[PDB]
Amino acid sequence: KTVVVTTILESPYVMMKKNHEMLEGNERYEGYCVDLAAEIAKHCGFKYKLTIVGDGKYGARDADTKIWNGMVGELVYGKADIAIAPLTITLVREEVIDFSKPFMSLGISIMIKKGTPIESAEDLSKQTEIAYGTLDSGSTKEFFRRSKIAVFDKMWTYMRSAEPSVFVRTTAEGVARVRKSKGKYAYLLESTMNEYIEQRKPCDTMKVGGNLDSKGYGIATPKGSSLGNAVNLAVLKLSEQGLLDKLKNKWWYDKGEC
Amino acid sequence: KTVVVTTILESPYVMMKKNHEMLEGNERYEGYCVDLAAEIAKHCGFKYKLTIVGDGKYGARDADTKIWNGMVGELVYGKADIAIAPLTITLVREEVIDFSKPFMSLGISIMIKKGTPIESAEDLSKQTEIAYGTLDSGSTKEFFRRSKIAVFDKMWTYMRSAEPSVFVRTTAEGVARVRKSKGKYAYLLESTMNEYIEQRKPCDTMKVGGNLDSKGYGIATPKGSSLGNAVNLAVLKLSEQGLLDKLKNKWWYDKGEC
Amino acid sequence: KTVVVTTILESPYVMMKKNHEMLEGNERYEGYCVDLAAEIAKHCGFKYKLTIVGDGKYGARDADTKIWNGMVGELVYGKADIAIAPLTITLVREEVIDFSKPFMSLGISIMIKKGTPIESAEDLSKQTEIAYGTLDSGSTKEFFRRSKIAVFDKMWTYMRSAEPSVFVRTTAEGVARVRKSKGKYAYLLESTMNEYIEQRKPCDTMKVGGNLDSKGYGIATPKGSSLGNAVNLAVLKLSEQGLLDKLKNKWWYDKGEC
Ligand SMILES: NS(=O)(=O)c1cc2c(cc1Cl)NCNS2(=O)=O
Ligand SMILES: NS(=O)(=O)c1cc2c(cc1Cl)NCNS2(=O)=O
Ligand SMILES: NS(=O)(=O)c1cc2c(cc1Cl)NCNS2(=O)=O
Ligand SMILES: N[C@@H](CCC(=O)O)C(=O)O
Ligand SMILES: N[C@@H](CCC(=O)O)C(=O)O
Ligand SMILES: N[C@@H](CCC(=O)O)C(=O)O
Ligand SMILES: [Zn+2]
Ligand SMILES: [Zn+2]
Ligand SMILES: [Zn+2]
Repeated sequence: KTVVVTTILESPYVMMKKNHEMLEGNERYEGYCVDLAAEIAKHCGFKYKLTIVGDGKYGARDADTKIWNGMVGELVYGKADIAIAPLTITLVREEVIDFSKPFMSLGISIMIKKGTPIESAEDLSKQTEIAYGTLDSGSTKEFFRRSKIAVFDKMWTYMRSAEPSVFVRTTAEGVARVRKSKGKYAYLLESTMNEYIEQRKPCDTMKVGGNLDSKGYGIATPKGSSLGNAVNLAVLKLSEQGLLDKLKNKWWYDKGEC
Repeated sequence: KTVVVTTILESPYVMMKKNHEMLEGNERYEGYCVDLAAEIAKHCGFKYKLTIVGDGKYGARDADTKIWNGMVGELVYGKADIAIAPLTITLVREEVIDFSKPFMSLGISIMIKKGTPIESAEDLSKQTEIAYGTLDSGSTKEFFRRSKIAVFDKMWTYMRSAEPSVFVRTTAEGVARVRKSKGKYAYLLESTMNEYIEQRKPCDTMKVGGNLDSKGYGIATPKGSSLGNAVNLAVLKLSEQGLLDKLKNKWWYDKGEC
Repeated sequence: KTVVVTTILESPYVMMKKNHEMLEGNERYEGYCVDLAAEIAKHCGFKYKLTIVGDGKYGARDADTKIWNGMVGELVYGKADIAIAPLTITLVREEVIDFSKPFMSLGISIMIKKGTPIESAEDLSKQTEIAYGTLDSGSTKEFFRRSKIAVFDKMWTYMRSAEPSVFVRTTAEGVARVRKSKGKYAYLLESTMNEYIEQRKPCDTMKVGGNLDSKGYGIATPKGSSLGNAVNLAVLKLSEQGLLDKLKNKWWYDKGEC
């Protein structure tokens, strides 16, 4: 049985090859998570098919219908065997799906346009001239919605009722907004994506401050799935052999344009 | 039924209180893991007894007999219900015990006496005047033993054969050897412990270079244990609520002496 | 009865003619082995149908299931009557299928990006900056796995545990890997394929050093198949009539682009 892999188009984890339409199957895609999937499958001894999640979301539970969307939804409702993506390990997700040990570490961070008068979250919360927001339907938004820490609680109170909305549908949208807002918009996003963008032309954004928190991306499988064990062991093995470090360098830094 | 907790005396995770002589049971101890254990037991709803692992080791497998020692052995042979300590999540351990999601990140790092002409692992490998080693029966030693990476491979070849031994029984002994070697001994140990010691009198050691790898500490339980599920969720909860960050600051930086 | 010929897409042995993807039967393909199959069929007096091996592999035996894949498997399990491809004559294969006398000689050799500081296998083995690998599921990989020769043994020890995998799925993937790795990847492959690629645009690769061994390609038929005798006699006749040399010139050197 070919394993169905749900993933998401997010640079540099999964990207369309410049010549996608003249290629087929897995060959259309490239990136950190494409390289990671290849190995995981090799070490676990399975065949797979990469598929981009339909709604383009990571995964959240609708408060009304209680239905899970995104990659999480694909696993919960039996559409996918495994998720290989920058999917954050969280308590609410861990209750409905299984995660491997983290294959990459990260934290919520601040992306600003270079020269923006902001050095930290506390700085953001103490002012109003500079707008700020997060990705919609992600772990970053939930972190702010749920936090009991004063600075973050305050930031959430502003963001949830700010208008027009400070939330974006895609990371790309968030970055575009920072770049076009002449320093009047700051974007809250995971450090890994912040670091990648920082190394790309036009080289006009920058990560400021330390991270607001600390967590990991995990490879996800449906609850109680037989894949979980092998996949978890493969991540540990690839970690120890230095593969993850190698892949980070290849897709983030070896490529640097700034 | 009272949960038997195995742990190890390692600053600032688990330390004897100054007035321990006049205290009983769990009260004799303090530190990050002592606080973590309390919250873990609170959220999982159990009573526990802290016990210091007899052989004072983290845990490795004897190549000849194939018996596990240290905290890993205690779990493997049914002498303990759970290990709450700076126990590194690794592939060989994960094959015999269960680990929670990481409660703390770290990497292998170099500790030197201030002023020592060393800036990196690569440096250490290119010279012979300055001896270097690691802790016996730990994940660090195993990291060098199993490493295919050129610089590390070379470092192991030198360590596994040097006389007198460059290996130490405890972290305290390793640190003491740095402090009294007049810069002729550098110690390879985890960045967490390195960073702690760097902030303590006589303030004569230093962490140099970056981390040689990236991994995590997990709470361990015997394979297939019922405790495992509840404990894992508890770690995720404590991470998200920010308690883990609070504990780190309390035990590492709030205390700073240098 | 129409003889079912199993073969594999490998330049310049068998190739899809430009714009023939939709066309019918044998006309679709061109190459050394297409010309060879024609002569063989003529001299043995049979009709045939060319088919491309389903899994795109040459043939190896799964250590776990003990099942043969690729063209070898097609013959072993009765899916095909004969294999006409750059199939290496080896001991493990000769035990389960029959081979004609060789129609072409070759050896394992090194392909590098022009300017790479490597002259020999020994060179490869004494350094770590430049990675190297081979095709998966082929006789080249098995040569290294089995060798008791010091240099090749040392190469296998590195290759079998390197991450990411140094092994490639197809010859084209290995070559693509050499061309894009800026001299950091050397590909081990059979000299005939290496010499072909050397004369093709972009003309940026090179064969270096001598061959590591010496062997031949044979036409393969199922054990005890009647076709065997006549096919073997046919190969010898083609060889003595100079037709194999003619075909070599036509598909390697008459074509040269560099
Ligand atoms: N920087 S990170 O790998 O170490 C990290 C990841 C997770 C935590 C805590 C930390 Cl410091 N909580 C448990 N789940 S998680 O997102 O993998
Ligand atoms: N720096 S760390 O917490 O994030 C980390 C820990 C582990 C990994 C990968 C990373 Cl980046 N592999 C899975 N097991 S582990 O030792 O907890
Ligand atoms: N270089 S050589 O051994 O491979 C070779 C030997 C014979 C041929 C053709 C070649 Cl290229 N004809 C078939 N019988 S043979 O004399 O062993
Ligand atoms: N990695 C996040 C998405 C990005 C973000 O929330 O900033 C998740 O799994 O939901
Ligand atoms: N944390 C390590 C011990 C310290 C070290 O190896 O440096 C372990 O779990 O084995
Ligand atoms: N000719 C080889 C395939 C190519 C290689 O292994 O290098 C074989 O028959 O297996
Ligand atoms: Zn609590
Ligand atoms: Zn035609
Ligand atoms: Zn691998």
